[PDB]
Amino acid sequence: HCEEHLDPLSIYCEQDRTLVCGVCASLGSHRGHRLLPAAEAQARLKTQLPQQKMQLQEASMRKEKTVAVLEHQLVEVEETVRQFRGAVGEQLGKMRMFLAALESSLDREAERVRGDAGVALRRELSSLNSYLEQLRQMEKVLEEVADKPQTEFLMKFCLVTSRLQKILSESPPPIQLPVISDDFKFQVWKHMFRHLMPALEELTFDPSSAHPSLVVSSSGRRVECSDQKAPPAGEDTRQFDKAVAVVAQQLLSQGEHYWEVEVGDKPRWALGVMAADASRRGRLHAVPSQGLWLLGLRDGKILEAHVEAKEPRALRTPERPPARIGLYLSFADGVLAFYDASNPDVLTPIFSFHERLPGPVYPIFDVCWHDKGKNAQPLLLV
Amino acid sequence: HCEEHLDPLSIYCEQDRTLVCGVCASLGSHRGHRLLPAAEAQARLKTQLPQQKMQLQEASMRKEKTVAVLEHQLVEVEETVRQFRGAVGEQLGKMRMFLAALESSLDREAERVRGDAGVALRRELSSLNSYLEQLRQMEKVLEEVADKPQTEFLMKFCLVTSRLQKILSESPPPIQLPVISDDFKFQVWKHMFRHLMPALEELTFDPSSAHPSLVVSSSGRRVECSDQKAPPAGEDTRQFDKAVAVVAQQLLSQGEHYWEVEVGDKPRWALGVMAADASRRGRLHAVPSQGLWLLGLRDGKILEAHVEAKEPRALRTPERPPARIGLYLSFADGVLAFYDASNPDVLTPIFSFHERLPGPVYPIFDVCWHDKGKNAQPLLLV
Ligand SMILES: [Zn+2]
Ligand SMILES: [Zn+2]
Repeated sequence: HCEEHLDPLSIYCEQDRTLVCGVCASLGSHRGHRLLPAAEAQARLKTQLPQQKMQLQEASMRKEKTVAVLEHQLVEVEETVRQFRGAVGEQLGKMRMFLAALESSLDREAERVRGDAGVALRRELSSLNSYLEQLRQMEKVLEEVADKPQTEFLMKFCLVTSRLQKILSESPPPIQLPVISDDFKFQVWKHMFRHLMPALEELTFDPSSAHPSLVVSSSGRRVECSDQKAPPAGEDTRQFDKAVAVVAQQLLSQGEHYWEVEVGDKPRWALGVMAADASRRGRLHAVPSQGLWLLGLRDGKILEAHVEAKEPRALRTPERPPARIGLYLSFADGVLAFYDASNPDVLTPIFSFHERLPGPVYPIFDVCWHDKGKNAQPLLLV
Repeated sequence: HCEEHLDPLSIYCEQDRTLVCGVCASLGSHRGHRLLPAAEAQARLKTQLPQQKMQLQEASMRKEKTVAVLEHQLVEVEETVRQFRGAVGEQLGKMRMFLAALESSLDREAERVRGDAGVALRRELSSLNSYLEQLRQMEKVLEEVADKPQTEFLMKFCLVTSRLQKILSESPPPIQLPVISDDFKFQVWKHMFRHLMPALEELTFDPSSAHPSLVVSSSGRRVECSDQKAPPAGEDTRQFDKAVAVVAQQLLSQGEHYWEVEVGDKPRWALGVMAADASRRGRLHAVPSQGLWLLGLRDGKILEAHVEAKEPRALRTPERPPARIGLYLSFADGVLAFYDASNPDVLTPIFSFHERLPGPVYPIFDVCWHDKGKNAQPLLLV
């Protein structure tokens, strides 16, 4: 084991990790190193077995945990991708099925209209064929009895004249046709925008946080005003004392929601959202610092937005005041957008919000003064 | 034939158009019925046989005309309904296929991102599996060979420790893709609106209708402005001699067309259309009496629409001046609509018209004065 001394190696050296023999351990690479009796070295390196064992166990457990974490990340990426697939598929199939259903319904309606028109015009065709047959019969009777004996002619003259006069009073005078248009692109685009809104969140009013000026009925969907006094309020933060406003029964914190409100003949009103952690009683201002976001319309032509400032902002309204407004709320983007829902098939934008939200929020509605007699117009909520 | 006068009928009675006898017309049923004899009256009132024949022929011809009208109405309504069915179905299947294409493109993008993340995480997983195999091998070798004879045990202890120290050189570092949103549908809607416009009619310019003050080149596809003296013009009705304007070679009168134009750095310019059945030469204004609709930009930030009035309507201008505008022309609805084409994938409406449908129209484009030195800004055309 030595190649130099014609004798093998028999002594190990730990601090140089090298095997040697007596001659090499006498002159050269080793004389007094961490040589071994095997006894001192065995005891000294075996006493520290649990240290290395514990380090190995630490490394093994840590790397197993790392493997599990990475596998969990892989699974979570798979879940995210699959959820993305499903959500995109549903949100595009909504429009796909809407367009397909509309096309199929219109095609079936056109087929039914074609059948009805064919039936009517075939009835008219049968009537006209009968009329032509009667005319030919009368002509042949005339040409056959015009040269009969005098007695038969004098017997039949009046009769034939009366028959002609009677049969000359059964005849239909015949523009009554179905219509088509070229604005299909714009109408389909706008109606698709309309039908892409989420479901109408069925909101009902909440009287526990309302002012006793307005009155609510119709299964919590209708609210109007009266002309009678309300007893005074007490001491409670959740009761509205300054503004004549109300919030809804529902409390939304995640997802997507949308609802249309028809105001009808009421000239002055306002809508918006209010944070649940905000003040309901006491002096209140149109400040989002109090968690209130508002948008109001008065006089039928004066629209105003109360953004966070000491000044409202007006907008142009058409000569005919629209009476139905749709609100869309998204908690993900935190966007509350307004659209003109007075047209049942087309919406026109009005206003929108883009902020961060405390969460959650109540949809708040505020009526203007009762006008003392004439503001009995109802307020609906779909 | 009388039961009272023992005589048959021999006298005609005009007020009753009936043959009677004399006695009843003397003391009875025809006291004053203005009697007639029967032979002369029979022949004289019989003279109108060809009259009845001609009336019967007239009625037959009128009802035959009615039959022809009904048949033509049936066939033409059927053809109109079938053509509308086919056109609407195909032009909505167009949107269906567009939605499918967008969904497939997004699916391919998601698949590519998932594949890249999976490749990275699988490389890391394979590395960690190899590391775990090494750890298990080391642990099992130690716990199985820890009880060998002392010579081999002390020979292998150091080796194993050094192997652990060598393999203790692997520090573990311990993917990014978008998720669904609520404006995802709206963005898809906007891209659908952008890409749903009809095909870009590949129209080229006609140099026979340009003023030689500014320069036109590239086979009638490029036109820009210089600051140079202009040679005098010639004689042509379709060629602008007073104003530095140009029209297109093609002349279209039915259907739907759309095109985007980039204006770049030029601050003042104007575009529009001119009716072909109107006056063509001389200085012309945006008057539908001459079938002219215009739209201009000045000061680089002041956009204006030239509707039919004695004033260029000063539309509201955005904070960012757009440098690419798309124009859509529909002859059916007679609509000239403007859109913001600065976004290469989404267009936003600006204005529209609903007016006279003269037919056909020349697309007219007018550049302002060369300003003699500073109006060297180019004019692009996409
Ligand atoms: Zn030796
Ligand atoms: Zn008689």
